[PDB]
Amino acid sequence: RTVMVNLNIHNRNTNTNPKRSSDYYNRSTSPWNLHRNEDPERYPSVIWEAKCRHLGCINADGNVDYHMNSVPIQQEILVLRREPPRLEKILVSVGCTCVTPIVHHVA
Ligand SMILES: CN1C(=O)[C@@H](NC(=O)[C@@H](NC(=O)c2cc(Cl)c(Cl)[nH]2)C2CCCCC2)COc2ccccc21
Ligand SMILES: [Cl-]
Repeated sequence: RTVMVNLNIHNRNTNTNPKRSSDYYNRSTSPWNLHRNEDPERYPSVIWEAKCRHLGCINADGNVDYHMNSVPIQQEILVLRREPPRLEKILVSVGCTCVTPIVHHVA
């Protein structure tokens, strides 16, 4: 039911320095690696998702504390998918945080 938009530089990645962000977040007690989620039937075709590096959280000494748990923060965002092969909502991991597990550790 919706119409026209211009796909250009104002709606695609122009960040050429991802290491600036990763070096900064690598100082987190719950740091993360990145999954390159590519789907050619989707706009952005590439979505970078956080994958927690550790099961526990990194302490002041540089060691892992297994009393805590590094966990993916989830968010729901909109993506365009090709119609015919349309606006779709998807759940994505946006980063990691350090939590005190109430029941189990998310692995
Ligand atoms: C690591 N990384 C990113 O995250 C990039 N972001 C995106 O390409 C796209 N957003 C994500 O993927 C994203 C959003 C959420 Cl919410 C999660 Cl989760 N993921 C973004 C591009 C611009 C249009 C809208 C989508 C930007 O910097 C980079 C540069 C080079 C290589 C990797 C990265
Ligand atoms: Cl890429």
